[PDB]
Amino acid sequence: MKNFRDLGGNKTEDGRTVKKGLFYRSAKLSNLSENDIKILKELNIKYIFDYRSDEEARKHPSTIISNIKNIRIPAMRELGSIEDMIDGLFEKDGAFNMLNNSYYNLPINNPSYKKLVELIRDYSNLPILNHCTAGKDRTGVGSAIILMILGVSRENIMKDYLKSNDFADKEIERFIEYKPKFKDIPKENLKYIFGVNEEYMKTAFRRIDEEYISVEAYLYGEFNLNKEEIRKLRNQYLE
Repeated sequence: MKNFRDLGGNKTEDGRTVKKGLFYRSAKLSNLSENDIKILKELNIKYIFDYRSDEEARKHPSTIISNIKNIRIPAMRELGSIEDMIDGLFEKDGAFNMLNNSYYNLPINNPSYKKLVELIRDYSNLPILNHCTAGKDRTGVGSAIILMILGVSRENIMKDYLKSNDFADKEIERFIEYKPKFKDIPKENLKYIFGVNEEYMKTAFRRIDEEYISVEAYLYGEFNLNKEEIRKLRNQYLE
């Protein structure tokens, strides 16, 4: 179980803290050990929410856990090598620009995030775990939206988002073992592929700010979360 964390402990702008044990995020949950399963059961997780595409899920199906229900809704539309991403990385159509463009599309009219928000609107559905492949991009924006609902600042959303780079560092070392010819590529260049960067999340924020005058307007327009409903959720989920 990789890139795994509880969103609890994050501070909100009104001074409270997110309760522990309600909202988790991770990378994919294929080939879980019996002990990984014990962990998730001990956390009393009720739903695992999966952002991956049909083909991603077919190639890496999630391990079955008794008493935990899996919900998968692709957060991106579905119609090369990591090596292909590396050499064109910063070109006009390269991987940095393409990943940036994906973040531009993620926050608006997203059927996956709409279902995620519907789930977390009712305390009886919690705890939940949300994940994608690496737990950094689709999971990054989905977890950011949960934190927006809870009232966490953009600065602290960014801090949680960038925590994915610890896993990225491990994944970079694993990749260089697979392809030693890239052993001298700057590691922070490989981090644009295997990890995350402030510009990606800033692009998601930029899309929100172009469409809506405030985060509150965004949550109301996209998820029908009016102010009193946000107040109620914060009173339930913050301490």
